[PDB]
Amino acid sequence: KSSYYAPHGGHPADRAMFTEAYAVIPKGVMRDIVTSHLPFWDNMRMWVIARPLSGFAETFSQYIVELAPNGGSDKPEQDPNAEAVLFVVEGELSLTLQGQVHAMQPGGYAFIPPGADYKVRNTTGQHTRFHWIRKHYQKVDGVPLPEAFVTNEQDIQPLVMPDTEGRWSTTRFVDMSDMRHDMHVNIVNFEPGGVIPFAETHVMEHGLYVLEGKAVYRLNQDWVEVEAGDFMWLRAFCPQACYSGGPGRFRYLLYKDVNRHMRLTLN
Amino acid sequence: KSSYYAPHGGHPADRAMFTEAYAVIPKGVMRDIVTSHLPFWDNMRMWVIARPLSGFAETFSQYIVELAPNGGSDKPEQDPNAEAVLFVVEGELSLTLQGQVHAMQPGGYAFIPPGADYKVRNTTGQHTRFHWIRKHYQKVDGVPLPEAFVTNEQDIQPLVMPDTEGRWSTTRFVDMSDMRHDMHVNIVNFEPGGVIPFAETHVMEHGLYVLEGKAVYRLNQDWVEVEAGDFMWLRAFCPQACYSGGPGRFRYLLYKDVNRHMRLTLN
Amino acid sequence: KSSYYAPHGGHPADRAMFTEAYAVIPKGVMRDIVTSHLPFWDNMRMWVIARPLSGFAETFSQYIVELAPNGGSDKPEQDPNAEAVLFVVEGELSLTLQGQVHAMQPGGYAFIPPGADYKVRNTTGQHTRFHWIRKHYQKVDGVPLPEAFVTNEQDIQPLVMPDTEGRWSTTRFVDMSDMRHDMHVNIVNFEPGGVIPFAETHVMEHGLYVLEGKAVYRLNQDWVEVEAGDFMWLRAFCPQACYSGGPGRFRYLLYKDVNRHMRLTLN
Amino acid sequence: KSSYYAPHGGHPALLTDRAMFTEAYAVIPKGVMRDIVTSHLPFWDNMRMWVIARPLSGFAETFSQYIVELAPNGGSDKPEQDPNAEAVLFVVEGELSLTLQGQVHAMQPGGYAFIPPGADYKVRNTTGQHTRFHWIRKHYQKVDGVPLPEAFVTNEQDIQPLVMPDTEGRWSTTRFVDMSDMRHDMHVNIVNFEPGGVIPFAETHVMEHGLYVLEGKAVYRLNQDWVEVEAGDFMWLRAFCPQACYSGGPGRFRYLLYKDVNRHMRLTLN
Amino acid sequence: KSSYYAPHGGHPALLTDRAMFTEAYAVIPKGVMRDIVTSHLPFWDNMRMWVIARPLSGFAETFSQYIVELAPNGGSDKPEQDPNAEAVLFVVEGELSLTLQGQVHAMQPGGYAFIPPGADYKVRNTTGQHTRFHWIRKHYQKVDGVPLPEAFVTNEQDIQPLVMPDTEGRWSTTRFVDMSDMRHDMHVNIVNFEPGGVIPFAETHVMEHGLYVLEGKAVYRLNQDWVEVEAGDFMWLRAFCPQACYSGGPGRFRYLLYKDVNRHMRLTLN
Amino acid sequence: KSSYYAPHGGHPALLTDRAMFTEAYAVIPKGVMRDIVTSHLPFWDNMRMWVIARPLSGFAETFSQYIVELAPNGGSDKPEQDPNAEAVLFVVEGELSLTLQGQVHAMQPGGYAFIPPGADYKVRNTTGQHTRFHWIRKHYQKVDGVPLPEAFVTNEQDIQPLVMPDTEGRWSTTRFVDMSDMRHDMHVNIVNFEPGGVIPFAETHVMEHGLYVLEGKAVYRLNQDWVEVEAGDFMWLRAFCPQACYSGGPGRFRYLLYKDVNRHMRLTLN
Amino acid sequence: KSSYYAPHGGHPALLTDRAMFTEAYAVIPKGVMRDIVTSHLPFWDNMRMWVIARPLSGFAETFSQYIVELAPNGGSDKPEQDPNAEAVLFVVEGELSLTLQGQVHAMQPGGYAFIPPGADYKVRNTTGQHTRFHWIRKHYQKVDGVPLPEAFVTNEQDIQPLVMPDTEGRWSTTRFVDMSDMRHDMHVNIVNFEPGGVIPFAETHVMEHGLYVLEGKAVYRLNQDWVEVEAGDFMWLRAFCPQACYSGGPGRFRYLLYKDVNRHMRLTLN
Repeated sequence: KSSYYAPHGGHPADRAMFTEAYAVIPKGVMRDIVTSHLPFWDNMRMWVIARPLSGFAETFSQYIVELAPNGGSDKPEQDPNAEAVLFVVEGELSLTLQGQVHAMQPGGYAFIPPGADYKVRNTTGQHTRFHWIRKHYQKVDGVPLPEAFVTNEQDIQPLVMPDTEGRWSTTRFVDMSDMRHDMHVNIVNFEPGGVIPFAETHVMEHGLYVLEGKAVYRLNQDWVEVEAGDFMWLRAFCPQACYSGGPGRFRYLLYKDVNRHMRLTLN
Repeated sequence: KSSYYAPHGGHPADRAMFTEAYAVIPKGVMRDIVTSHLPFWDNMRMWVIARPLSGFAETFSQYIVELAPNGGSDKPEQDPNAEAVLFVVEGELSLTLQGQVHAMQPGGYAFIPPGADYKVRNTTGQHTRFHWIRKHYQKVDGVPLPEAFVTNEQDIQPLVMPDTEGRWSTTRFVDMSDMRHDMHVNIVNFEPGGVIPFAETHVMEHGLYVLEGKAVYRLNQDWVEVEAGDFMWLRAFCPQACYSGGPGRFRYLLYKDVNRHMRLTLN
Repeated sequence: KSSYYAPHGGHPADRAMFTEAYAVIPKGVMRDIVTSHLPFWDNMRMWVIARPLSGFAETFSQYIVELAPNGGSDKPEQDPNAEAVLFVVEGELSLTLQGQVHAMQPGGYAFIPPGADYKVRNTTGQHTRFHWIRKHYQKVDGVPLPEAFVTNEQDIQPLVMPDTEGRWSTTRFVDMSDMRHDMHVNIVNFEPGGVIPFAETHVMEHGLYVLEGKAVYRLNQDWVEVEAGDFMWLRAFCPQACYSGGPGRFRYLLYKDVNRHMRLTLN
Repeated sequence: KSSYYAPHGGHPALLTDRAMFTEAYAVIPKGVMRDIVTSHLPFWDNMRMWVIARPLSGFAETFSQYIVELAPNGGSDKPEQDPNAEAVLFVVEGELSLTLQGQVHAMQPGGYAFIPPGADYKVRNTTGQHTRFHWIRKHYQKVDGVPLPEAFVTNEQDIQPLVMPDTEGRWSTTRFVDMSDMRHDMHVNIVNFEPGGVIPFAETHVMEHGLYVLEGKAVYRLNQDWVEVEAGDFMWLRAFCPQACYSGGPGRFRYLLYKDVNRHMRLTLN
Repeated sequence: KSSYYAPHGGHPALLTDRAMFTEAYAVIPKGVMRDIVTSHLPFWDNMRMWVIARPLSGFAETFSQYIVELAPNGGSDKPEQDPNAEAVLFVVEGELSLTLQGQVHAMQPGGYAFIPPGADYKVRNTTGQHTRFHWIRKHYQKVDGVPLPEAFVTNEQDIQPLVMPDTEGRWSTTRFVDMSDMRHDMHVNIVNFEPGGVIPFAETHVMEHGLYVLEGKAVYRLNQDWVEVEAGDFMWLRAFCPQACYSGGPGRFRYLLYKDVNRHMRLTLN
Repeated sequence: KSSYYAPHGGHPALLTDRAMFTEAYAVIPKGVMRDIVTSHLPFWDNMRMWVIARPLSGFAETFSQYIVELAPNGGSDKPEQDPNAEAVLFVVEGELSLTLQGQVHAMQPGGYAFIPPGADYKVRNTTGQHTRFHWIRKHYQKVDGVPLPEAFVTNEQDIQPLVMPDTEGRWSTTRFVDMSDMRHDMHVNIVNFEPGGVIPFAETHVMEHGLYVLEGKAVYRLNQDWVEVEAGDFMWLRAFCPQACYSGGPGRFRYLLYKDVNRHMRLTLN
Repeated sequence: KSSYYAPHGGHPALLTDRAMFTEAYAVIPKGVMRDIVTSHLPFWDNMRMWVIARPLSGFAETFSQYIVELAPNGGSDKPEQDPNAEAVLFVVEGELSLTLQGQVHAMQPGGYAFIPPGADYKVRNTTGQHTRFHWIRKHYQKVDGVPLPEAFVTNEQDIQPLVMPDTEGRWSTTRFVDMSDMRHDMHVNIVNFEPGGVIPFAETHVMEHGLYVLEGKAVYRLNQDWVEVEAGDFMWLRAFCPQACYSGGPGRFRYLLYKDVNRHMRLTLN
């Protein structure tokens, strides 16, 4: 059973980087007095992680939602063109997607298509913490909307990357040829093996959220230590290298937009 | 009775910082030959403080309005979706909000909902100076528009922050659970006590305007001196720390957007 | 009779600066193989000076138009909401504004309101060179559109700035209280006197184009030499200082937006 | 009574470090003083010390500072080998026994001792507890007509600090030698900052000199750069380096300071 | 008559500072000259001085400059202790009494005096008002066949400045020694800039040397960096450091300059 | 058996370079060791060496390191010309024949030899294959009462490394001299890092010292800067420079290290 | 025939400057060589020279280079005053008359002369036209058993350049001394780059050394930094500083280079 880091808050007693090619935001930012709130939610506090760097960072939104016992919402998503992914990192979540109910345990993944009616609720007596990644779905003629689904990463055999003595792999939730999806939320895995000189999986901007382990990542000529809870944002073409030395597995959640044309100025 | 700094101009006889994570604009910028003007205003000169840094800084607008005796306007706001907050820092202001008149003294706060009809006027024989913070209100189904109100900070007991030996507190004007509001204009207070390692109250971009005192603020790995009149703008996740050593109280006006989803590119 | 620098091109045989607060583009950029072209123009080559720095620099457009003898256009402006200013720096220009014809000599200034029908032509046997500054006019209820007019700077007595031993002045073309105008295209003049510690005339972004003389300008903590032909762009709050030491007068064309509210994100 | 920080070593086990090295200054955190980085000297029994010299390249070989830890029965009968070396002993923890000029002194924490060049002396730890002191060295500069400085022992807690004529008496200095005594070519004082306000000009020497925070915390400004410093941290200044202080701590903020004075500036020989 | 800036000390009480330290130069503002940062020398009565040496690390120990303030009756009968030290005295305020080579000179502000190595002399303030002068020191380099330079006293106001062959005569230099006099191994002149225009090449020495602004203000360019400087500021140049000047002030802008010349370059010994 | 990297020269033929020079450290890649950049010494037959001294300006003239390549029959009968020079020979490839103190030693790769100041010795390559060794030099500092260190020869593979009390025994050090032996004023050890985890504090000396990676690869942290290093790379540390290591390689990561110790800090003479 | 650039001075009258000063190198443009920045030496008639020494702080006092301009009848009968100074004369314009070792040589541009330490000689300009040459100085290091180097005169145009074994023979070097001649402790050669292609590794010395472009232009890479250089420009390298060259000019690109070799590395004395 894999373990995932989850923000708790507390009263604890800097590595925040902001460059022209990338940004690094340590977990130490996840404080109580900095949480946000959304309308129509009961017993809920979340941390927002969006617009890490100025510029083209309005494609995705990411929240780390915390639900107190008996918390949740019956009207979670207000935006109709918002597609999303649910990833539980701690506790149990009750998702009612399309009238279908699902008991999500840590490692639970769920893809909610735009417009779909759903609702979440924590019916346990313990706290439940999960990730919420949204994006305005990009429709395209001939390509039908993507279909919802609920699975668990622990049930998906990671696809081993052809290199680095097979120490590096990825866990996907959708077929690479599925043009119905316009975004991928995968988990990149690194064994405590050696050095991966080229760890880039996407050429355009995307975010990386460490879920477990420790490692010295190389963000464009710059080496920086990161651990479970830290977040990274890459502008584009931003070089990527990984030196996993931790005794355990080093993995991070990753989201990016794909299978679509590049946005052009409507001049 | 608390005192607030207010720009006067004069002919006085650099600390302006612009980084990738934050910006600092000293009060020495508030000069006569740099003031602005708005249509339909009588005897009025204001200083604009917006777009401190390039990028995502078009959410808020801030003006420090100066009204000469018998000055003001009967058609102050032209934008119908503009919500605002009025904060008098010197002199007396006569606000006619929703047909209701109010005599605002220094420390006067007022929330004007979008579309509301109001009008300001300085009926005294002295100059009146106040802050004007606007923003396009974000409507949301089921959540009714926020209701206007006029109060005075000196009449609001500051909420003491759970830390730093209770040397740090905040003065709010709206309930934290009030989903009707999409922006908060509060006053962060710092006692001449010790060092506050984590002074961040918002994770996304927001502005800070010092109203009183002096202090060495820590803007992301960078320590910079600030005093009443100086303004600070933080990109996002921009680390925050405060070392109030002044013999008196150190406080700054603060505005940020909240209780809403993060803006997503309409692709 | 005042003289103005004008780009010629030729085959001549670096000081280009780009910072987070300002930009400096030397005249040496005005080369033949880099000129641009607009539809419906006869015998014309122009140099574009826009978007000097990334971000909020799409408010204004500036072209330095060169007309060969018997050149010009009967359909110069295609954009209907584009207001403009014409400033001849060399040669004679024939402007037909609103059916009215004008013979513009060097120093000729002209304000063309949005939608107005006009047309330019060089009816001389010599080359004519002028500046073209455009902007989408911002209409506002109760405030009628601005009225056209043609004058010459050499006929406008500069307004002396209250400071620096009256060594610094400005030449305006519109009344400061004229809410009909949403942009000012003035000429800032500096006598070979002393040092002007505060030379900022606008708080928000604006452009400076040197027309004559030489001087060591201070762009936010940074001193840089500039001369007739050089262009400067300031982000906002960008500190400004001037040390005119040239034996003659140092002056630069200046454009900025004013008398209107600050643009707010339509969220 | 006054407190003084003293290294203990050890090897305690994500964060970077406040260590700095610029062209005007160098900041060295207390976390450097580890066990495996200690040094030793001939003829010393049960002794371990932390060296702090040459903080930055260039003209930084005038002074030498050590933080010596003597275990019970530790010390030496031939402490100094250099006949031109002058010194200042400052105990921060424990009790040191100094035999200087045929006079035995029982030094308690706070104890200050000045040893003139070539002076015979010896140190010993006669207690059952460890002792820790600072040892500042420099080659004494002899000037004709001026006699060598005479030794002496005392405790800073017995010296009334000379209050600076400003900042509402929130800044003072404790000296151990008369500013007019031309026999001394170096001063080792303690700068005291009350939890008061700001100190825009805290520079006390124009040339290079070291600062060792004995107690407290504060936001110090070293040439355009504000840095938090606490007891145990060492700051090295190059020359003309601006110094501003912002001592806001609840208690007193103070540091040991050493500099060379009352002499001509050394000029290259040709 | 000509004016000259002179420190007075004091301790005047938000702004940073123009102090700079780069790899090519160092700028030191007049605001450094405070009271608590003054120095002293043996055998000097009623004297306080501001030291200005080793502006930057490395090869910067050739010269030594002091700004001495003598109170009434102040001075010394054994001013120099170094037999190889040569000097140049330049009074900026008050009247100094110099006894050089069995000749007493009444020096008024502007007074320039050259003291050869090992030369006996003495200085005294016989007036009721304080006096302030600059004292530049250097070890003289003896060369076989060349006799030691002879002393002399004069006033710069009596010396016609040699105008530079350019910039429309808006730049000149006042010298106190014949450029061909190989007996001198150092020059201490005053560079004069008229309120004229620009000076793209203001470098007068290729190797390191100091500049002390005596009067005026200007925008000086030190290696790709423009910096405003005024009377009292000191600039130190490393070597080959580009120098451009932009003196636009209403009055005259000028600075005292010292450099070593007419000798071979010092080579490491092996 | 243990492996050791050894330069071979050559001139192999788009990429920049890992060479660094900061104010706290200097990294020198193995790619510097080219053929046309080799050096020579008098009285040496069939010898070529790569010099590695003065990595950075300032206080960096204490040690000298050479990487000597002797062709068959190469060597010398008058290897050292400096009577005060002490040395340490460390063969990395081939077999060296050392005659030290009237004792001939057949040194195999891994062979360590300490030669005391003024000691007579000679080196020769009696095999048909080339040999390569490191030669570290330093002027020995004599201290009265302490006798000169005695020579000795051995092989590091025969020395059990002293494991650091932490990091689960993933970090150790091999020493060739007793830490208490005050006769030695310098140590040349080998730091060993197991492919284990992180090492937040890898500093073993507080003052300046050199590091030469003999085997392995790792991500080393030199003052706020992480840099990949491999066998053949050399790192020079200034002082107090923070050191963190991240040896994740499949094999062992280790480097030769030399530093000066057990002596007083050198103070300018006046 | 070959051409060589030679300063002429003058004072020609918006652009910055290619002058650089980093922690690894220093670039000095030809535009520095102005008239008012020239130097002088005792016992020299009708002589003016441009000094180029101490380009950067630190270990940069080994060599001294001058560019001497002798007017007709100019020169000296006591040119060198330092008995340990060795030299290399390289005429770039005009004709110089050198009397070395009781042998008069008529040196034409391209003329190379090596003067051993303490050697008597003299230079004179017997023509009606000015003459210009380079004078490189260094204290010679004597080593027991090795005799002093013998003088000699020749012209580089008569020396066949040793082509580097690569880059298709587009890179070569002209030497004036046998690489095995241990009597010389310094080499002054000329590096020749054909208008060919790139040179990823142009470093010819590992330690510090100077480069003076005699002819051509090129884009040289000094430690991660590409800089355009032309005849008259001087580049100073610190050590291990990477060197890459991109000579694309229509003609030949070449520079005079001087470095110290065949000797042990200087170690601090203790």
